[PDB]
Parts: sequence; C-alpha cells; structure tokens
Amino acid sequence: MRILLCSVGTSWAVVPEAMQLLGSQGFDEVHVLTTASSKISPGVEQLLRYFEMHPGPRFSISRVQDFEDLRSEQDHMLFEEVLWRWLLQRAPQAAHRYICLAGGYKTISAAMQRAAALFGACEVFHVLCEPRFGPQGNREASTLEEVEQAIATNALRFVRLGPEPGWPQLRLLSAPSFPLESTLQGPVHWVRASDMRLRQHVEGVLERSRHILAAWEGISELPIPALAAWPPSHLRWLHEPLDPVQDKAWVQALPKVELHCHLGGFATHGELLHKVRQEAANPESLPPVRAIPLPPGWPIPEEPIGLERYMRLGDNNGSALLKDPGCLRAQCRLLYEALLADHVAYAEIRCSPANYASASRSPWVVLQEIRNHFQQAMEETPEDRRCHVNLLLTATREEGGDRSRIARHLALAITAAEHWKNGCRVVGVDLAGFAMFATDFEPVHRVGLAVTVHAGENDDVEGIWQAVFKLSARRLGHALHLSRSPDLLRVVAERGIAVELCPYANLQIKGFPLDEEQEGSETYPLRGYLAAGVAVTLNTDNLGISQASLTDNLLLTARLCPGITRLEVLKTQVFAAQAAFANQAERKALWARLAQVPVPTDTEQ
Amino acid sequence: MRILLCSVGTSWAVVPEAMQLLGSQGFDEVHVLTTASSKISPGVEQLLRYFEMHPGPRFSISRVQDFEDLRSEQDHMLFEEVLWRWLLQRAPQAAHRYICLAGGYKTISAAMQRAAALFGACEVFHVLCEPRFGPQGNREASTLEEVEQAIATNALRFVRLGPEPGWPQLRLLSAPSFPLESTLQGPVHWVRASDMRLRQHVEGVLERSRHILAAWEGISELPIPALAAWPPSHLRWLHEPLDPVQDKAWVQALPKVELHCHLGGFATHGELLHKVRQEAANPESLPPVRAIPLPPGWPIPEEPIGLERYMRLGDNNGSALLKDPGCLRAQCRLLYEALLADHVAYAEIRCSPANYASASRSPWVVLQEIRNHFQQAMEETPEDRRCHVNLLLTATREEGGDRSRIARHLALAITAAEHWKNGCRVVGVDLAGFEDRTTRAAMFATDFEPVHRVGLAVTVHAGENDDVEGIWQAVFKLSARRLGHALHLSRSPDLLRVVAERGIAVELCPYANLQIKGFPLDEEQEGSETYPLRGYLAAGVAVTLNTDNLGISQASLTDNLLLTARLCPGITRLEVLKTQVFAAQAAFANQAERKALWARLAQVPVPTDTE
Ligand SMILES: Nc1ncnc2c1ncn2[C@@H]1O[C@H](COP(=O)(O)OP(=O)(O)OP(=O)(O)O)[C@@H](O)[C@H]1O
Ligand SMILES: Nc1ncnc2c1ncn2[C@@H]1O[C@H](COP(=O)(O)OP(=O)(O)OP(=O)(O)O)[C@@H](O)[C@H]1O
Ligand SMILES: [Zn+2]
Ligand SMILES: [Zn+2]
Repeated sequence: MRILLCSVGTSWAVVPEAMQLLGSQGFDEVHVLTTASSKISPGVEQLLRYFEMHPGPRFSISRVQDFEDLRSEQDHMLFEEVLWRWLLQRAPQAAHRYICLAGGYKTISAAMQRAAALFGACEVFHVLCEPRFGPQGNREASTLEEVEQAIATNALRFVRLGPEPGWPQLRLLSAPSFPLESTLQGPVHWVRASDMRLRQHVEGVLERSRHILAAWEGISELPIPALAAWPPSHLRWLHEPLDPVQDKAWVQALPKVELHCHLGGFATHGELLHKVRQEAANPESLPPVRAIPLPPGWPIPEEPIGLERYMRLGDNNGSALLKDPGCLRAQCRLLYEALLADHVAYAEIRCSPANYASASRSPWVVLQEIRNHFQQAMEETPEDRRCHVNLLLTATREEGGDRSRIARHLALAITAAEHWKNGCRVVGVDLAGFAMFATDFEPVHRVGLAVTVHAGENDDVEGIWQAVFKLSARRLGHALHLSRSPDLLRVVAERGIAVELCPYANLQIKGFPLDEEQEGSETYPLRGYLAAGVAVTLNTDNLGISQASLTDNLLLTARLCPGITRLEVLKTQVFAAQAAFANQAERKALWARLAQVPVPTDTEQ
Repeated sequence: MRILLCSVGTSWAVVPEAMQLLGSQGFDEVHVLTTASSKISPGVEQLLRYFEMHPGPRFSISRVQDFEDLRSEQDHMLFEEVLWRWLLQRAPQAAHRYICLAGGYKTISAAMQRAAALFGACEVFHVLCEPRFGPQGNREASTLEEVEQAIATNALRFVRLGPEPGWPQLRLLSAPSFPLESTLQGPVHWVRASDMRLRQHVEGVLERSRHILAAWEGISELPIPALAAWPPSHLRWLHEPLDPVQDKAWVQALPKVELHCHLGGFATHGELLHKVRQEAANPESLPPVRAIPLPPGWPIPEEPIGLERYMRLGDNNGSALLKDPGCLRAQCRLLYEALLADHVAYAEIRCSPANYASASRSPWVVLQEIRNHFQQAMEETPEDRRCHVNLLLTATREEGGDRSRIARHLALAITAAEHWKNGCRVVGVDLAGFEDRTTRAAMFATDFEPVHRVGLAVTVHAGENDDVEGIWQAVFKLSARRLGHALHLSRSPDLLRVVAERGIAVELCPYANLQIKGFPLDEEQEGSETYPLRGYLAAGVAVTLNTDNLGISQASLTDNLLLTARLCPGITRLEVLKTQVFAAQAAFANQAERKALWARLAQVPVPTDTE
C-alpha cells in the first residue's frame, strides 16, 4: 500500500505533479492538508475537478479549520499539532508514507520535514516544475490542461530525499490516542485539533532520550540502570558529598531496605510503649513500667555506654511484656506502620518466638501469630506501597544459659521454612551469640536457610573468621574491626559477604569521631569497606533503644564518615537488595521498587 | 559571545535585516553562506558594501564552489556537508549559534534547520519583511538605501523558533577534526569540502543512538550492557536458538573465558605431541611413544568409555614427558598458542608441579618455570590479544591415602599466592576429592584449613558419581567456590537452591561429559536424561562451559560451545553469552584482571547473517 500526504499552499498543481512520482504504478491513497484561507478555495475546487477524473486511487482533502494564515508562533504550534495528528491518522504505517514539501509556507515545509523525521516516512521529496506554462510560456502550470501538459512532457523533476527512519519511541503513536476533529462539508475534510498533548509528549520523549544518550557512557558507575535517564546536572549533583541537613527530605523518600531490625527493641520507651501496653489482652499481668533514665545526650551519647548498658536500656519491652497476645499483635502492627513511614520497600524482622511462648502458648503458636499479623498488615496495603517483610529467627546462645532454647529456635526455623511459601516467610536464622557452633547448624544448611552472624561487644578477628568458614554465614552484623586482618578484608570482599553496619547502634555502643574534616584511624570504617569491594549495608538495629530510624542512620553516616557521596548511599541500598534473603518473585518486586529513586529538588548550590 | 550564521540567495537584503534581531545589541560576528551562482554576485557586492558602511563586528562571505545551482540531490548532499563543516569552523559552540534561514531555496532552509537541530543552536529565527519598498511601494528592500530605511522604519517582523540544545554525541565536535578548506578571493572566503566523512560520522552516531534507545527499555535482560548498541534485528537474532552449522564463525569470534583446562592433557596425541617431544632437552630420555588407539567415532564416542579409560587416553603426555624442562616449555608455549588461536580473553590453567618434579628439580622450581614461561608468552603479545593466564594447583586425591603430594601442593600454593602479584599468578587450588567413600569432600581434616586461612580459593572436581552428598560436603565443609561436573545436582531440590542463592558457579564440560557419562544427542525436547545445562540455567545457577582436557577431548572451547546446541535442545545464543559472562564473573581474578576481562568482553562480534 502507498499513501501520499502533502500540504497545498497557493498552488494546487503540486499535488498533480507528485501524483506521478513513481510513474504509472500510482499511489493507492492520497491525502492533502490545506489551510482554511479563502484564496485556497479556488485551488480546492481545481483539485476536486482534477481528482474526479483520474478517479483510480481513493481521494480525500483536509483543511485546517482553525488556521487561515501564518501570523505568529501560536498558529505555528497550531498547524504543527494539526499536521502531526493528520499524518498520524492518515498514514498509520510509516513504511507506506510519502510526503512532499512543495506546498505551504517555508516554515510549513520545515515543520512537515521535522514531523516526518520524528515519526518516520517511506520517502520525502520536493517537486519542482519547469515554468513553461501559462501565458508567454514563463509560468508553472496552473490549470488542469497545463498540469496535464506538464505530466505528459516529462517536465517534472523529483528531488527524492531518501528513506527517513523515524524515531523509536515515537514510531508507535497513533491517531486514536490523539484524535483530530473533522467536519465534513462536501468533498473537503475540515480538521480541528483538540489539545496539545501530542507535542508535549514528543518534547518530553526527546528530552528523556537526550538525557539517556548523555548518561549512556557511564552505565557502570550508576548503581541502578534507571538512573541513566536523570539529567546530567542531577547526576553531577549525585556525586557530591552528602549533606546531612539539606538531604533529609530526599533521603526520607528513598525506597530503602532494612536487614537488621529487632522486633523486641521497637517501643522500649515513649508513647509507643504506652500504646503496646494499652493494646494488651490481659491488662493484669503487665509488669510495672520500670524507670530506666536515658543517658545524657541521647540519641547521640556523650560517651559510649557499652553493650550491656545498651541492652539494659530497653528493659520495658521484649519478653517481659510480649507474652500477652494483644501486646504482641500491637507491637507487630506498630512496627509495620513505622516501617511504612520511611518507605522501606523490604525488611527482615528479627524475632525470638521462644522468649514469648508461655505454658498455654507454644513457640509455634507465637511464631504463627507474628507471621499472620505481618501477613495481614501487608494485605491491607496496596502493592504499589507495600513493604514486604520476611522473618529471621534469632537463635542466641545464653552465657551460662541453656542450649534448649537454641534447639527450639533451630527446629522452629527449619519447620517454618517449609511451612510457608507466600507472603511473609521465615528466611534465615540470626546467631546473636557469636563460638563455633558447627554441628548444631548442619541441619540448617541442609534445608537451605540462610544464617547471619551477630557480632556484639567484640574486638576479635577470629570470630569473624570462623563465622565465614565454620558456620557458613552470608551476612556479618556489626563487624567494625575487619581491616585489622588484611587477609579477611579480601575474602569478605571476594565472597560477597555483606556487612551490616548500624550507625547509631555502633556509635552509641562504642563511639567514634563525629563530623571529622578528614578520615583518620578512628573514623567509621564504612568507606574503607566500600572502597575495598565489601558489600556494606546500613540498618537501624533496634528502632526503640537507638531511638532513630533508617533515615537518621543514613543521614548521620555523613557526619560519621567524612565526604561520603550520596551515590554511596544508593550503592548501599543496592548492596542490601542484593544481599537480602529473597527469592525470584520478591527479588524482582524489590528491584522494581528500587528503580523509583526520588528526584532532587535543591541542585543549584 | 554572540554570533550569527545565515545563508544568502537572490534576496541580498536578508542578512542585513537578520543582523538586527538583537537590535541595538548587535552581534559579535555574522558569517554568510553563499553558493557559486552568478545571480547572487550583485547581492554579495551589496552585502560587502553594507558591511563596509556598517563596521564593527567581523563579517565574512562564503560561496559554495561546487554548488552553482540546485539541479540534483548530489548538490544537496554537498551543500549539507559544506554547511556542517562551515558551521563547525565558524560555530564550534552552539551557545553563540544564531541561525536565520531566510536565504536559499526551500531545501536549503530545511537543511539549515536539520543541521541546527542535530548540532544545536542557541536561537533559530526567521525574517519576514513588510512589502513597502521599490518604485511601486510594494516590493521589499533590495538596495543599501532600501535596507537602511527598512531597518529604521522597522519593517522587520522576526520569528523565533526556539533554542536548540543539540545532540549529546554531536555537540562536542570541534572544527579541526574535520577541517574546512577555503580559498581566499579578496573579502569573500571560498570554502571547500575535503570529503563527506562528517556525513558518515553523523549517520553512524544517529544509528547507534537509535539502537541504544530502542533496546534501552529492558537493558536488565542483556548479559552485556554494551549490547544496547546492537541493531534491533540483531537483538532479535540473539534470542533465537543456536545453530551448530552456521554459527561456527561467530562462536569462533567470541572473546571467551576458560576455567577448567588441565595442562597435563593438552598435547596427548598427534602433531602437538610430536612438537612437544622434539623439544625435549634430553631426547634419549623420552619414554617410547606407546600405542593408545582411540575409541571409534572420536571425539563423539558411540558409547561412554568410562573415567578410567578416558584418563588412560592421555598416557603419551603428562608425567611421562613433562619432567624434561624442554618438554615443559614446549607444552606451555603450545598451550598459550592454542588459547590465543581460539580467542580466549582469560584462562586458569591447573597444573600439578609435584608430578613433574625430579631429583634435581624441586616442585617449586617446576612451578616457577611454568609461571615464568606463561609470563613470557604474555609479555610478547600485544595487550589487545593478551590472554591473562592464572594458575590453579591440583591436589589429586590419589587412592591409598598418599598425602605427601597433597600437602606439598597445598604448601606450594600458599607460597606462590604471595610470591607473585602481577601477570600470571597462582589463584587457588582445585581439590579433586574423589568419590570412593574414603576421600569424598570431608577429607578436609584441617588439610584445606590453611588454604582458606590465607585467602585462596577452592574448586572441587565432583567425580564420575558423587550423588548429591559430595556436592554438599564440598559446598558446606570445604567452602568451595566452584564445582566441576555437578551433573547430578538436580536430584536434591535443596542443593539446586543453595547453589543458586550462594552464587557458586558450576563448571561443565560438554565434550568430556558426553564421552564419559554419555548423554542423549540431537534431541528435540528435554527428557529425564537431557543435558542439565538449561535446567541449571533456569534455576538461576551460574553455569559455565569449559574444555577439561584439550588434547584428550580433542575439541577446543568453540567445539564445546557448539556441542551444547546438540546436547541441549533449543539452547539460544543469548544463553551462550550468559554462560560467558558467568564464567568471567566467577573467575578468581582480582580487580585489574577482572577489569581487563570486562573490557575485552564488550567486543561481541556482530553476526554475519542477521536473518
Ligand atoms: N542491640 C543489640 N545487639 C545485640 N544483641 C541484642 C541487642 N538488643 C538485644 N539483643 C539480644 O538479642 C536477643 C533478642 O533481643 P530482642 O531485641 O529481640 O529483645 P528481648 O530478647 O525481648 O529483650 P530482653 O533482653 O529485654 O529480654 C536477646 O538476647 C537480647 O539480649
Ligand atoms: N577429567 C578428569 N577428571 C578427573 N581427574 C582428572 C581429569 N583429568 C585429569 N585428572 C587428574 O587430575 C590431574 C591432571 O593434571 P595434569 O594432567 O596436569 O597432570 P598429569 O599427572 O600429567 O596427568 P595425567 O595422568 O592425565 O597424564 C591428574 O591427577 C589426573 O589424574
Ligand atoms: Zn542487633
Ligand atoms: Zn578436572
């Protein structure tokens, strides 16, 4: 099929000249666009007469209803939009599209050529006729007889511009999406354009394409491929040092990934604890709220408080309260609600069912209660904002305690792994007790559960070594002293063993220099880990005891580690996403969620 | 800095009027684009007089030497080429590029606009003149006095087409790269186009950009991010099944990766064996070349021959010959040549230095000689074709309990790991850990504790019947980071998931597996005994394709790759590329070697057919 589209100005003979472009083969369909000016009407009648005879191919004539003459740029946009829609409707297939720029204003020809290039056409040409017509033999043919004489005299010279590929994202635009109004009055189609949507869409597509092309070169220093579409100015802003104050709003909206969160350390004090206590099912076994004053300077302690004091800080919650089913469900729902506030797109809550199991509530019942509460809280949230939650069972050894709880927790995890396969699942076991525990963990690996190793109040480099190799771990928690063995900072980096760093937890437990101008020997080891290839993440540890969320941790990473580029923050998020204990469906959903990185709003300095 | 570029035609009053778009501001310099037609010479003289009587900003006139008048399309392409080059020479920066396209023909203005959009322009504007001039008071300005009175009377209604930001790969071009030759004739510069290299440059840039944008949506599915510049037809081609017959050349052209290539079976038979033998430093000490008839149909046996027989096929070479330094050097040089002839961008040759020791030659000396031979071979090759080769030491689990060689190999590996830090290096060990319920993978007994202690890697050789227990004992007790011939992995649905999650690569050898275990060939669908390549790939495992023993298997890396299309029905080309990328990513290289390998991998050879 061949459809020929041309615009006619003051001369109507252009269409007949182009009619014989390919010769006797002809064009199956011909469409002509013309202005509404009265001076064009005589040409319209002449062309109607010329079309009645030579009635071989189908014919139709289109006039721009709202355009008469070129007077300014507004009519410019008007006829540009009208021409775009007219060509879209009349030539749905680019391969069958032939266009001639002889007719219309010079700007009309330029705009039509631009439209062809942007949307594609089979061929573009301009028809020039010998001016051996009319009186004195010095004018172009302007009558039916003159046009016919020109056609049979081989006097038409065709300037074929060759194929025009079109544009990738704009080769599919169709008239139905951007319909054009046509009013029929005789044999002439009167065309009017409703809105400017198409031009705005084209401009946006072109701007996005140019941004993508500009950023295409460095497609490996961007953690997320979707960052390519970002404007070059935004990308340059991205690599600058992270400012803890001006970036609070942006870092608030990042879809984050929380991999180290304790369920028992969420509402240890404050209004959250009061809510948990009020939602209790049996408001008679609740222990008195013990007074546990916070250290001065909280949440930024003046000096470290050691691990033991840190744990003792949250003594109003946990096992000594969560044994009431109402309190447990209230705690779970409040934790999920707090997760939804920071736009956390994925989390792995760490819970210990045994600490909450009573005589009449076996640990399996408590774990099922928690899992189903979380599955509920997920199911009352739209998937476009849902925060998937997977559970980790903390199997912590007791200093002088009983291994019976460890057996309880390993068996519970092994059973929960197989029981559930959709929604909130049990992904792995956390070892908040690491020393070797080798044969105690052979069953866990045999069924394929992940294991994370929880380092706490420690300064040893053999614990980190035996975690990696004896009880094969896939994530190390709080391993702040790992460069002290240059042999292991090269196996953790080569085996992809993620290191979960908690800024506030590690600062409050131990304390590090803050907002230092230059890195020294006491600064936070985050950047040293990053530059060595380590998959270092950032988390919150205990949301309650630490008294701050993931956003605060990411923001204070700047003060703790000087000169950290927010691109490093995105790298940490991607590392967490790659380190999570997800499966194909959850992993794909998480990755689709991460691609929506919020745009900056103060990239002007 | 503000500049103006405009072509001129039969109406010479166009450039003067256009020069007042900024009005009283003026422009730093305006250049005139002109053709060789003689109908515009009076206009050129009028413009020269106007410039002389209106001094200040620099002025120039350029006439198209080869374009006298518009007759055919060739003049049009020449005009566009001249426009592009002249704009580059006079408008290297688009921030000061202002365009007025009043002059010329209809196609001249369209070419002006296309060039402006392609290379960007700060302002593109057109001039409309109110007809009030001439003797009849109806024509437009055509003389110097008419131009001046039109300017003063304000008969100009300029139109601004908007800014042209440009094109990312075409806004950085500089004039000197594509110089413009011009002949001076008084005040008018006579430009000339040396060639149309610029047009081809622009066309290539636009085509590559179109390919990038078309395949952009879905770059996460491309094994190599550099494939986004491939034509969409080629991207469709990649997603089709592989063909063993037509795809010989394309596979031969891939920059591949080798990870399972034993040095003791490279020249076990034939011309290579003779080349090795005649290189011995002690020709009279060479063991007699025995008779080792190959089974019929080799390298495609009509029935499986067994691991014992397969191993025995390599008697002519190995410990029999390689004790001689000359034979060792010949082996190394020929192996490197065989690698280069197959376009391998990274290899890990596993040797057994202790097996080649003598009374006067300690295992360390043999290892040093091998490493230095490979380093020399690497040094003489241009860096574009240099196949970075690392070494893996083999701790064979020979029956009987002999641990002298195993201990020696582990100690030698721990020593070489630090002795060398550039070029060819020792990167790990490849514990065989045989099957017979007495060695398995629990042979650890602290034997492999030191190798882990120093940061070395381990790669097991799951034998000819390990049965899921070996593949677990090795993964979870030896901390193996690769597994060889893990063909029964599908048995336990838990191992096929632990391997996928932990990212443990699986090394497969199509030809060796076919010749030893035997598999259905040329099948239409996938049955119980179908080769597990596609099964492993589906589950997410990181499967890699290698050669095992070059000499014994008598098939190079390309032969192994093409045999998958016969072993695994429906295997596609994109999956071959995915296997190459997995092999590259699962190798024991460091940052420098990995970066070189990744730079070498991006150069995928374009298909010869496309359909
Ligand atoms: N920040 C922390 N780092 C390491 N271990 C912690 C931390 N906070 C608590 N733990 C220990 O981890 C295990 C689980 O703690 P969780 O936060 O779930 O509270 P819990 O067990 O209910 O608290 P409690 O110590 O008051 O009985 C317990 O052994 C707890 O002592
Ligand atoms: N496909 C294979 N499967 C298992 N073991 C193998 C295989 N190929 C070689 N081996 C064993 O691994 C080692 C191979 O190393 P290499 O060939 O360099 O030494 P070699 O002593 O010269 O070998 P060979 O006995 O083959 O001549 C030898 O122990 C060989 O027995
Ligand atoms: Zn913790
Ligand atoms: Zn092997």
